[PDB]
Formats: sequence, C-alpha cells, structure tokens
Amino acid sequence: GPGMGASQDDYALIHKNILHSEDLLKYILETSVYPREHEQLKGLREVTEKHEWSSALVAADEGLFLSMLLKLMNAKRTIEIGVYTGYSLLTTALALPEDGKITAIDVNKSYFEIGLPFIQKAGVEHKINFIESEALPVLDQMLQEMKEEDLYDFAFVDADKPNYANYHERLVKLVRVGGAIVYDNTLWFGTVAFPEYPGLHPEEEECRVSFRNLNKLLAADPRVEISQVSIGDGLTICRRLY
Amino acid sequence: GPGMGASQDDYALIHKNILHSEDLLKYILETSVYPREHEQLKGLREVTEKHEWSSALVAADEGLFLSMLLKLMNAKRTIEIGVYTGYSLLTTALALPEDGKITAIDVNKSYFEIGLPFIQKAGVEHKINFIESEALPVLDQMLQEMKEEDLYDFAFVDADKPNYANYHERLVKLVRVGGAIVYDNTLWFGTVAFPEYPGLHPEEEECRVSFRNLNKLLAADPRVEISQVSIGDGLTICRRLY
Ligand SMILES: Nc1ncnc2c1ncn2[C@@H]1O[C@H](CSCC[C@H](N)C(=O)O)[C@@H](O)[C@H]1O
Ligand SMILES: Nc1ncnc2c1ncn2[C@@H]1O[C@H](CSCC[C@H](N)C(=O)O)[C@@H](O)[C@H]1O
Ligand SMILES: [Mg+2]
Ligand SMILES: [Mg+2]
Repeated sequence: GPGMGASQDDYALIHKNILHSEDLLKYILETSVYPREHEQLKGLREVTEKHEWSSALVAADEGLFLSMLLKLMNAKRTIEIGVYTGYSLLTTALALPEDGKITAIDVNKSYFEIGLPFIQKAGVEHKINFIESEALPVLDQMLQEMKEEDLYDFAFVDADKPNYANYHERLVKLVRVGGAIVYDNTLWFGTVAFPEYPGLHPEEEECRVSFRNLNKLLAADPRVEISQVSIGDGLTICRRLY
Repeated sequence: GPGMGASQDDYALIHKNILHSEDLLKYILETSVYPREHEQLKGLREVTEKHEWSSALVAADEGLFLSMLLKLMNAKRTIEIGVYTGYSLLTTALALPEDGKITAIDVNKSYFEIGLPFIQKAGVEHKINFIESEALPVLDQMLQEMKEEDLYDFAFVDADKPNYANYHERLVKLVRVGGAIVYDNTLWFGTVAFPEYPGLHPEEEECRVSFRNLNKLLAADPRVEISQVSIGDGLTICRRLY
C-alpha cells in the first residue's frame, strides 16, 4: 500500500536467540569473534546496529564461519543474494584471493551505499559487481547466458526468505558441481520447531512456514548433500552432487 | 572420563544443552540429520547411545557438518584424536575419496571394536589405520618422521579435553598450510561463559577452566585463523596460515 511498511519494531522475534543464554553468545563474540574481526567489519557492524533493519544483519560469529568455509574450499567466484549494508559481502571479499570475483544482488542500493565506504577502505571494492535488482530476474538471465566455465563456487542466500525455494531451483544450476550454497536463517528464531507459533507478525509467520517447507525440501533433494548448522539464526550448507 | 577417570554417572552436565530448546535440537535431527545419516552410522549411534560413556559421542548434526567440511576442502589424508566407538571416524571415512587415509588414535581399542562391525559393513575400514595409544607420544614421534609431502589435510581433536593445548602445539606442525584443525567441545555445555560455575564434578570443572584458557589461546594465535561454531557442544575450526 501507499503507506509505510512493517517496521522491525512490529516484529515479535527480534529479541529471541537460538543459544541457551545471552551470556553464551556474548562469550563467543567477545572471546572468538571481535579479536578476529577486521576493523572495517567492526565499523560496518556498528553503523548497521543503529539502522532501522538491524535485525537482518548477519551474526558476526556466522561471518567468521563463512570466511572459514570460503578459504577452506578455495572459492574464487561467488554470488550473494541479499546484501543489505554489506557485512557478509565484505566478509566474503576479504576472504577471497586478490583475483576473487563476487556478484552481489540487492533491490536496495541505498543499503549497499552504507557499507560501500567500509568496503573501499578495506581495499576490496574491485572484487564486487553490485546489481541493483530483484534477484529472480537476474538469476533467470544467468541461466541463459552463463557457460560451464563461469559457474560459481559459492552462493550465499540471505534475501527475502519466502523466495528461497525459488532461488534454489536456479542456484543448483548456477553453482558448479562440488560447489556450495548457503541458506541463511533456516532455523528462523527457533520457530521452525513448531507447527503453530502464537503472536507472530504475519511477515514472520510467512517465513516460519516457508522455512519448514524449505528444510524438508533440501533434506529430500538428491541433487545436494546438506548440513544444517545451529550458528547465528541457523544456516544450511548445500553441496552440489551432480 | 571415557579414557580414564570418574564414571559418566558422576558428572553433572550430561543432560545440559547449548541450545535453549530441546524441541529445536530434535527438529534439526528429525528434519535434517536422520534422513541423511548413513545406515551404518545409525546403527553405530544406536549402540553407542546405550553405552556407559554415551555423553562423549559426537552429535549427529555435528557429524554431517564435519562431513561437509571434509568434502568442500577436498581432504584426502586426515588424523583423528579420540575415536571412542567410531562415529566421527566412520563419518570421515565415508566422506573421503576411495583412496583416502585416516590415522585414528585412541587409548581404548575396545571402544573402537564396538564400532568396527558398522565400519566394516560400510566398506571403508581399509581407509583407517587405528593406533592404540595415548595421543601425545604418537604426535611426538610423527614430528620426528613427518615429511612435508605427507602433512595432514584435516585433524579432528576430541580426546582428553585438558590436553588440547598440548595437542595444538604438535598439530600446527603436522597439518599442512591451509589445512584444518577442529577442536571438539570448546563450549563445554555452555559453562565456559562463566568465571565460576558451581555444581560440577572436578573433571568437568577442569575442562571448563582448560577450554576457557584454550579459547583465549586460539583467538590470539597468529599461526591460525579460527571460527568457533555453536554446533553440537561447540567446536573451533583452525586453519593453519604458516
Ligand atoms: N527480491 C529480492 N531480490 C534481491 N534482494 C532482496 C529481495 N528482497 C529483499 N532483498 C534484500 O535482501 C536483503 C536481506 S538482509 C541481507 C543481510 C546481509 N547479507 C548481511 O550480511 O547483513 C535486504 O537488503 C533486502 O533489500
Ligand atoms: N590421552 C589420550 N590419548 C588418546 N585417546 C584418549 C586419551 N584420553 C582419552 N582418550 C579417548 O578419547 C575418546 C574421547 S570420546 C571421542 C568421541 C568420538 N570422536 C565420536 O565421534 O563419538 C575416548 O574414546 C577415550 O578413550
Ligand atoms: Mg540472515
Ligand atoms: Mg566431543
């Protein structure tokens, strides 16, 4: 409608955690994450923590885990769907080798412009091709243009959660055999464990439903092998088998 | 501990979880783990769940994650410290290529023999060189014989938890540059988040203190990059930089 959309202040889940206690998550961040966090990632996180959609920001411990995965698999060409202010994007660009290439897709370039100065200061702007667009049309055009030699090593999916199953049908063809697709937020604040969950915002309830469907679909999908990981808000790593 | 020491019934922490919802952990297992668990892994887990040291068994969602890491990094030669009934060992042997090789070290061969029939029926016993011994003498001899061309790609450390920092000093020389060292249980039931934690068996208290010291050590160690991951009982992935 012409009015203002829902704000995260209208959401019921934003103060929820999947870990046992706030103290345990704080321990992980202070002990194992902040001492290992790039100065420009720390700056980007601190600005984003103030932003109207801060609850969408990828967790910082999850960021270091994505970095580790990219380095262990020697990824060099990646795609990111859902950029926001650029925390996972800057994480990825810092992790890739100097000639690494990232295709980054978001509908909102104004969000990306918040993180862009941090990306520039980190020296990794040259690795990023930012596409201001809804992701599905971009992915569908890639299916017509891209050749086998151009396939992606790694995909991070963190945009509009109800569309994940649709993204999957494209990305399992756009990531190479043996490549990885990582879907963020697949435990959705712990709500996926319940067939009914009271008092959610309609937009939060739509994601509870879509993630329960997606988690079943990925578990049954013979094109990939999976690992669901209780880090951050949950993520699911998919490895393409054929 | 399972190696030696007090019995499991003497411990306080065995039923505690790092996730705040038992429903959520069951959801992950029922949705994303059991449908993807090898038949022989299922049988080995079911017998081990009845064993007197069942609390030491690696979590099954953690197992799929270790498998994913091994495949994405194209591991071919690995070392395991702490075998118990062999769940992580079988997971690793199933993940590796057909000519992959595992060095498996445990003080108690009788535990390994509980799992061996499942490993044999899975057809991957041939990848495993089991060494019945304390781990520290084995690693010290390996530093005596190890050639650069034979460095391990991957190490899983899951044995006697107070010795991890000692294991680390050898493993950062026995794993290749860019190889991974994974330390299991680094969140120790969540107790690491507290400077004091009443109500623990003395062996459990010793691990709380040792993991608190280890987590600081790894976060400050310039020889590796790290990611601490809140899966299972917590684990820390280390990547050797030089
Ligand atoms: N259909 C769509 N196509 C592309 N981007 C979309 C989209 N729908 C929503 N988005 C974008 O997806 C982003 C999700 S938040 C992304 C978080 C970010 N990856 C981080 O590391 O913090 C938002 O910026 C939103 O604008
Ligand atoms: N000093 C030591 N050297 C080698 N093994 C040891 C050891 N101290 C204890 N252990 C062994 O380490 C094991 C820890 S439990 C290991 C769990 C196993 N990796 C799994 O996947 O389930 C026990 O079997 C114990 O016997
Ligand atoms: Mg997210
Ligand atoms: Mg363990």
